[PDB]
Order: sequence, then C-alpha cells, then structure tokens
Amino acid sequence: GKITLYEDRGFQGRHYECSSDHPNLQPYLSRCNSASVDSGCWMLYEQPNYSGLQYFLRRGDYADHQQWMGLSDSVRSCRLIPHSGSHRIRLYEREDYRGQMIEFTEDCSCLQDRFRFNEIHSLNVLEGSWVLYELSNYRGRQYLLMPGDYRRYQDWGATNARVGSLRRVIDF
Repeated sequence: GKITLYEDRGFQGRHYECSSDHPNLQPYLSRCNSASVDSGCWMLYEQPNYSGLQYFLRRGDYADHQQWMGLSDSVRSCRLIPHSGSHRIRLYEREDYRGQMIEFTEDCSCLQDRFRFNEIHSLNVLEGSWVLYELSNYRGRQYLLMPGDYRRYQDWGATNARVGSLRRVIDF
C-alpha cells in the first residue's frame, strides 16, 4: 500500500507519504484536506492511535475531505487494511450471537432490505475485513471490522447498534 496525505485541498500543501500503518501523524501533518491512494485500502482516523471517527479509502484521489465523508480535516493516524482473499460476516439480532442471524459474502447497500432490524447487537467476522456503516448506502459513521468475534456493538467502537450498510474491503 501507498497513500499520500495533503494538508490542503486539491493535493496542495505539506504532504506525507505512508506505506504502512502510522499511529501518529501529528508531527508530520497538522491537518488533512486531500489524499491520493496509489494502492491498498486505508482507514483514516480522526485521532492518534486508530481512535475517533474512521474513514475508509481505496485506490483513488480525494480532492477534499468530504470525498471520504470526513466531518473535519483532522486525520491523526491511518491504517493499511490487510488484504483478504475472501469475505464472510454474520450479523445477529441480539448480543452474544443470539437471535436471528444473516450471513453475507458480498456488499449490502441496505441492510434493512435483507434483514429487518435497525440494530445489530453482535456479529461474527469469519473472513475478510469489512466496513460497517451506520446508514444505508454507505453513509454515516464507519467502523472497520477485522476478522474476529464481536459479542456487542461496543466491540466495534460504536456508541449504538445502528447499522444500515456493510462493505467488503477489497483493493480493486
């Protein structure tokens, strides 16, 4: 992976280049208003050490922070999301993997059309990395999901169990 982050809109300003996870961009960028992803799938973080609001970026050029649904120009850490060769996630109605369950291996732009629950209370990421979105059509707050067990919604760093869309992390 390779990403170049720019302090200013339109690929202007001081810039910094990453080819791996960086938990602290603060010494190098004071802000981030544009970015170019040469390769790989990236998660940008509002705060240092992969915390605060999260934003998914793929190969492409982003001329302003709105193009990645950024609420601000604050980007203080970033992660290169590992390649995965397959994707499978299970969502559950209730915590600790109880209640109704649905299993996806592909993207879903509207969860409520497949699984009539506004909220997901636990989920099992069997394969691959995914991005949960609060709202349908890949809008709202984003949560990166790596393989593993998520017995409650706090486990994926959300303040609520709302989920409206879900996307596989795939690098073109």
